[PDB]
Amino acid sequence: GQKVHPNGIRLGIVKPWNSTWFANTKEFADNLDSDFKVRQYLTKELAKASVSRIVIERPAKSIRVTIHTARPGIVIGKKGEDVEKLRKVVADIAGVPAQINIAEVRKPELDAKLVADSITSQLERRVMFRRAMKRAVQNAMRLGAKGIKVEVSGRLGGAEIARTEWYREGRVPLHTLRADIDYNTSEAHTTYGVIGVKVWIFKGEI
RNA sequence: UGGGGUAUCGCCAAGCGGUAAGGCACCGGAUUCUGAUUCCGGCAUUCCGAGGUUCGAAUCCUCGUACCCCAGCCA
RNA sequence: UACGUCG
RNA sequence: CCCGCAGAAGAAGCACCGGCUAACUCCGUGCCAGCAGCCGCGGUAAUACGGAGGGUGCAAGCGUUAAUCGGAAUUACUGGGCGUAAAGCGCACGCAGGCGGUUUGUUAAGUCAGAUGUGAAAUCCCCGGGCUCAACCUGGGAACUGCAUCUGAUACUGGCAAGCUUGAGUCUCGUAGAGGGGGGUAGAAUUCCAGGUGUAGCGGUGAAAUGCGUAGAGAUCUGGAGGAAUACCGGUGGCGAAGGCGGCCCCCUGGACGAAGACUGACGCUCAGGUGCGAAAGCGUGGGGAGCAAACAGGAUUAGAUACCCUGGUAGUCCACGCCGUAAACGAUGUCGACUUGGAGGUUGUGCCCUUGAGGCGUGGCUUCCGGAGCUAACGCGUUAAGUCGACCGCCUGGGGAGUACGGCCGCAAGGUUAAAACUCAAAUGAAUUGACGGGGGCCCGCACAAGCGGUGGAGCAUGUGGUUUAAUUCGAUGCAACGCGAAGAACCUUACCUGGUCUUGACAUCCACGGAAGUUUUCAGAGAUGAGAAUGUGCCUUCGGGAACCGUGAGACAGGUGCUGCAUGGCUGUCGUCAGCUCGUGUUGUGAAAUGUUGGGUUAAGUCCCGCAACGAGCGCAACCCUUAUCCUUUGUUGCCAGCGGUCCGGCCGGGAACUCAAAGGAGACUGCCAGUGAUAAACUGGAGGAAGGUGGGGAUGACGUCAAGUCAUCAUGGCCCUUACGACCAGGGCUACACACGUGCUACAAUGGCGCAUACAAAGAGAAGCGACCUCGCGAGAGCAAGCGGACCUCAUAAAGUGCGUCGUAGUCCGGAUUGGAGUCUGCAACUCGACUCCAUGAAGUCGGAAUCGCUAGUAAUCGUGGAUCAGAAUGCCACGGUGAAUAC
Repeated sequence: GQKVHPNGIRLGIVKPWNSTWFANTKEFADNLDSDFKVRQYLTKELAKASVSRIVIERPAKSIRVTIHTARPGIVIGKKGEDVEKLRKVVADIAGVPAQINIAEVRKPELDAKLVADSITSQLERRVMFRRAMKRAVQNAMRLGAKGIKVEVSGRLGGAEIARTEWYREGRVPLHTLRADIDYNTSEAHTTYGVIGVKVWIFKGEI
């Protein structure tokens, strides 16, 4: 087990943080756990909506949750009853007056959360993994994407030993720190157990 | 049955009446991935059992035990 | 295990 | 056989389903039961076992077994092989056998053509015919591949007769040669013997010892004897059928090759049995015996050493005659002949040309190296074939058993030769590829070794582990990469363990139905929760049947599990290793596994970079981008700073100043950029200047493809299995702290480079509200009381300590060392007995520099000195950080 998380080593360099509140030591743990609850809830209740990121920020006793998603229409719905329902329950969880926004992730096959969730969904619909991976690399390289690597792992095809079998195309410069590597990871709970899907997407060199 | 010999650390084997020496083993450490080899340290038998002489017995004397050797013949 | 492919 | 009757009515199994081989899942079993033709399945999710569902193949059959042929070109006549897979006799001579150049004539035996007789019938085959069809029966033909006789043909083969020269042989003349046998001789050297000189070692080895030596060795000189071998020439040189043959000379003798010419005229090639020759060792008889040397003996080495090494040493090696009859007797390649591109040599002839020299042009014989086509599994062979053919011989038929046993023949014997079987395995083998490995080779690196400094192993204690104990001593981690590791902190809690007491839809969920707002202070029993009471209950809506929140009660569906499996998993981690590597696309090469690229010449920290190159490019990695540190500039200047000012309670203390330290943001800076030299004028290297810094400046982060079925199911998630009045839950007490022992990692020591007392100087980095907690008072002290200030460059923790200056101690188990133990306390916490931390008084072990062994470090490093933080109510000698002083050494 030996590679650094390629989001974490780029946190001040190119990648931003998904939480951008300041807090002293008295409420740092409380704000942090409140963020675990709103991302847990808001991740479970938008499983069909293809959600990429949820960014929390707290401007002066009020949360401001931004849902980067690929299907904004299914998040908002017929006149946005679903949004006001979500800020009602996020205001229930965080205990502050909640705002909520939706940012449309166009080009959803270049986002690693959406790619890993895609391949994970296909693996738990019992399709063969080489199609899922290989299709994901092809259609991601089709639109921009100066590199992509996907990597499934663990008891693939229902075996009794676990393999990995990664694929990559293009250039994925993972030790370069100015590389805009969009990396994310999902787990596929199949009837044989968990299958881990990692995906790195190299977008640009700065 | 008689004569001679032996009995001393777990094993083989030195001990001169005032102290128990050697090797193998065993115990601890080290070398080594681990074991053997190796290296460094240790321990250890109040001496077959009983009685006696002596200031003092593994040592000397007597008896018993256990095991060896030699003889047990001429008719 | 284990390699059998589409609008 | 035909017609009528009644009604789908009387009528489907067997094998197989992992691959071969058509046809798949579930359940049971868990290296068992069992299956199987071969490969092989079965040790918990088995398409292979047993059952079921489903399917597949055949069908009044279907499977198994036995037997034959096929596949099997694995006995090869069609139709195989033999350098290395099994297989070329050790080499020749040669009989019987097989084969035989060229021309003409005759024959016509083989060969061919036709005819005749026969080749029984049935059967097979073809065209028809009859049973409703088919099987079956049957008509006619074809066929029976043969044999015999007669008639012809005469190209090939054979017979016969005659020839001919291109095959084979004879003669003439020379050439080279370690060809053979017999005889003689010569020179160096070794050993021995006799003698001279001379004196303390010689010999031997990795080191030694045995051995020889003051009875005079070894060294050295002279004389002698004897035996064997023949330096230099000496050469992938020569000769020989092969084995083999090495001074020089003589005698007897075999073959080869060349030049011109003559002669014979197919006299040739191969060869089973047969015969001969046949290294070395060995055997017999008789000699010889210097060296060397099986056996043997001694010395060593070693765990042992019947060995390698040393010192001796007999058979043997040498000669004569006889035997044996074999070798990796090997070009692992039978003999003879023919044809098929080349190059460089060697050796031995011969012809021609100015031989104008150690030349030029040819033509033979033998031989070496490399290569073309071709062949070959590949490796390689390649006009001396393993190419393209012909003749004859020998041999092979999976590995082992076994070239063995029995029998025969041979042999003095040792043994040789010929040559099986039972049984057993599903491989054995060849060549080549990728890797790994090597006590193989070349180049290169790292505190790897070396050069040093300080440790560990010895002592006491701390902490972890193994073991032992226990009611339990919870579980996990175990070479490196487990062992102050998970645990950044076990009194209760944590806690998972043990002993008891208890609960069962539950401590934690969601959904019901009923009742009641919840909540708040009380008392009794017991270890807590269960029970008994008093107030408060309406927090807002409901054609009232209820809903918001919370608590009891009842059934459940469930909840719960730190239970098992890290060898079913994810995620996260260690490690080789921050080692420089790991690959891919397209192209090409190879039958192919694969190769190339990626290797080679340099260079680099680096598959770094240049150059070359059947490669051209690309990716992950290296480098850079990131953080920090080292210098300067700009901005802002509080709480931070004080150079110049003013006075000053002399303290940045105040007014004030924004220069400086500093703070933090933004820039500059270092890139082999410049110079000289060396280098493929290339990469680069070495040196120099400037500069705070010089060549990835220092440090960190960053850890490629993969390896260890490495670690974790106990952080979490998770497949399957398992418990679900219990393996779940609550509680109190205990344990995780036990202690004959052993190991790991640390701390403190053994002191004078120090101990103690007094004074005194210089830090950095941090933390802080249920917190850090000044000042002041009390206490010897740990601390206590009152209590400012500070959520913080402002206040507090908080005095840095080693250092320095004085005094003392004086080499003592001591004024070292502090363990251990008694007493007295402080704090935290419901609670310090098991089982805290600290203080005071007293006690004052072991220990005087640590055996074998072992570890860390290359410069602000090691060493040494303190300070802070996380976890935490309290508990660090650990961990993570911070600064002070500050080395040695690298050939």
